[PDB]
Amino acid sequence: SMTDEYQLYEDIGSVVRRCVKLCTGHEYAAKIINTKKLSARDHQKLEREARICRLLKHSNIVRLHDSISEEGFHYLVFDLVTGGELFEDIVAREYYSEADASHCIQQILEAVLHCHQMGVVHRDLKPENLLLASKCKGAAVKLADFGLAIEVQGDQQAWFGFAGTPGYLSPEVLRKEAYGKPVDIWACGVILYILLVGYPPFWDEDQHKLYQQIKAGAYDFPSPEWDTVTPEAKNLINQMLTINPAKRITAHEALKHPWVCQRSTVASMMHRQETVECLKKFNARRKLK
Ligand SMILES: CNc1cc(Nc2cc(C3CC3)[nH]n2)nc(Nc2ccc(CC#N)cc2)n1
Repeated sequence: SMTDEYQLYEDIGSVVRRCVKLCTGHEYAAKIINTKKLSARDHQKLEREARICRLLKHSNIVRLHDSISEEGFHYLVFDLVTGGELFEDIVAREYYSEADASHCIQQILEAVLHCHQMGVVHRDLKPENLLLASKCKGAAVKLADFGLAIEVQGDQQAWFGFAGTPGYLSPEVLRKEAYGKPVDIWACGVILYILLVGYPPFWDEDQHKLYQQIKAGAYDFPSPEWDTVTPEAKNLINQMLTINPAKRITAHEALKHPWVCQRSTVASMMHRQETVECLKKFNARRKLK
């Protein structure tokens, strides 16, 4: 079926291959899941991801086109978005300000709010899952990869397990405590910090040491580079990177923050060349692991 209706080409970003639907000619992105030796637990996980990806239709989340079960393999076929990773586009721009970073985080927070309204916690918000719709200027930021996503019942929090990328892990996950939606907003804080200065709030070559920093919530806003960053941006990072998840800002409240919703008057329009140059180094460091 899928082997008669599509043609598969190169691996994108399970394997994820760019494909073309033969009858229409349009391009897609197929997540190819080998299901021959799958434990019962993992069949439920894959059913769940498919179900999550069908449920979530939003301007800023990559859309599922189809879900195709075959012998040995399952295919989740998504719309192809062709603008690449957000962070790789930012380093290529002539102008980059807080206003631009506010615009990105706004779109990301709209994606996260929608997941959270639908009962979905992504659990692996990181740069590689933030894609641009196209190479056109002002292309939407789109959230990808719900591989690690879970379904929650309302605001019911629980220990769902370790999942996610070290630098973006929340304190409550690292303390092996009950968590839920707030872990996504922590990750969004970490992304926002990198979006403003081009390096992470938490870093250590030793990861046990990194996890201690995160559990402590020990970041700061060093001079000189944070000296020019508006206090309203720093305020928002502080509300997202709050260690107590009950006190942490929600996606709904974060979108009502003035730096996000009154960007044209609150966020700095000043070019931040040093950010762009740190991002370049950041991007280089990550594509080496
Ligand atoms: C040009 N640069 C790109 C393009 C691209 N195209 C995509 C991917 C998708 C859905 C995620 C399957 N739609 N369009 N994906 C990526 N990265 C990427 C990120 C996550 C995944 C895994 C998932 N889900 C696969 C690829 N980098």
